[PDB]
Amino acid sequence: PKPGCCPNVASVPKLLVKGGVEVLSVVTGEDSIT
Amino acid sequence: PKPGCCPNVASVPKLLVKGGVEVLSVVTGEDSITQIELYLNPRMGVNSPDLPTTSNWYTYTYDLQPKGSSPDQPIKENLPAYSVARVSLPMLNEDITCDTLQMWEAISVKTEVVGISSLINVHYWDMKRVHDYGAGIPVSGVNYHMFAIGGEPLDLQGLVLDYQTQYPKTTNGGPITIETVLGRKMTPKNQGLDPQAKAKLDKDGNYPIEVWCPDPSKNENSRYYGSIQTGSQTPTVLQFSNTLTTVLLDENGVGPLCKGDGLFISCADIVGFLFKTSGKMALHGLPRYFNVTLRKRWVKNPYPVVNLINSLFSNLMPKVSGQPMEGKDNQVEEVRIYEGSEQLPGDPDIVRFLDKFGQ
Amino acid sequence: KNPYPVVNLINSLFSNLMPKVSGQPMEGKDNQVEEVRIYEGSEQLPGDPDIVR
Amino acid sequence: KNPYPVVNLINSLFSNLMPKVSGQPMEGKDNQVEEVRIYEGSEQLPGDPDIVR
Repeated sequence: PKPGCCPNVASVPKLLVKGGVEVLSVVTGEDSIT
Repeated sequence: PKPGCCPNVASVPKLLVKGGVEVLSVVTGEDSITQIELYLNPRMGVNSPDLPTTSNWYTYTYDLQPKGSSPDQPIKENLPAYSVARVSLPMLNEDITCDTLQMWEAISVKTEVVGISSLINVHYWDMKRVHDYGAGIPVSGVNYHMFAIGGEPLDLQGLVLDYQTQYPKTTNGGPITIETVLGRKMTPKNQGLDPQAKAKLDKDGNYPIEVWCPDPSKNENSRYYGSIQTGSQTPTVLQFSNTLTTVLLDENGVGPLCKGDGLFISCADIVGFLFKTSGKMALHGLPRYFNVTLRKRWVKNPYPVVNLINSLFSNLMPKVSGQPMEGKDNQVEEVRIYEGSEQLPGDPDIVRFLDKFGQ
Repeated sequence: KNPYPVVNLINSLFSNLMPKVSGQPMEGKDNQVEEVRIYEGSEQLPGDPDIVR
Repeated sequence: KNPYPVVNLINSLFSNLMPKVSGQPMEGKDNQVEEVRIYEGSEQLPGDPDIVR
């Protein structure tokens, strides 16, 4: 977990579900992107 | 005087109101216990004791015999059926600051069959004897029991013993089967179970026993206890008592919440054949007692009340047919959900299942 | 960042560790799994457990 | 922000909470309600009670 001994990457919005139609039922946070 | 001289008497929760149906209009405190009890007559093809042409065989069936010529056509009152009730529950005070409200919750249903000592009625002018100059053989054979309490009506996986049967068409209130709940011809898939045949139960004597069992898949809000003991001349057994209490509480302490303040009681107690002396046979149900002990407890409402009422006004909420975007064989391919943020994955097309790498 | 864990990945290749079966279809179009729910955390008690979204 | 007040909206929907009755016409062209006043507060005594504001 040492920052000076391990490289860092950019910040990208996290995938949470990828699938069919029946995954719109997922309870998300206050600020999501669908 | 002081409690040291007067003898101490142990406390019991006192009885406030006792009486018929119109007790339930009373307003209680925050914490109270209602102990509503009820029975129901078993609908057995012969629904009511008032038709004079068919009233002698109430809570029986007719000559329930095999036809012998393919296919069969059973009569509306030849095949047995369930029975369902609904006691009405009062309004009770809600809240709006915490979006919480009260609902009735059953905790321990008590039950007993009230017609059980009528089974030893051996003397009867049609019971088939065991031998010459004998007594008739008493009522036995096919035994079946299923009672169900719950806030929603209990639902069912419809599976018939053979798809070749032709139950009568329900122009009037008639026997609703898997033929008339979908409209197609009864395919031979329905001898095994089938997921697209899931009817609900909302009529008396119109959803037969011989076409389905209660579904164990969708009934999470209604518990049910069932049994079977079948065979031609097998002895039935039944124990009835006044000191059994079946606790209804789930793994997480919740109960069977009354959904729309309904307390659907659903039962069927078909037990035994009585042998007619000509050789005919007939199924005979017995009426079931209940004792539900509803208790008030708090809950948070599932739905927002604001967006819910907007669905009724057609100028405000439109609904079109269009092309199918839901269900089976629809035209929506991929749905993503992006929440939060993290480090960059290896590709934006991560496959999650383990096995599909060789395909 | 590495998308796939290397340890679960190598179990997928052998027929001993990841047994494949010509079984009844539980993944696909005609499959028979009816209601798969997943729980997480804790919250207040909802009104009816068959929440129609 | 919800523009429609829900308490002003939900009463208009039920037949029992808001009864609609097929009476005689009290609004429109043939209104039989003839004159309606309204009083708010109390000022000093006006010139004649036949005055109209």
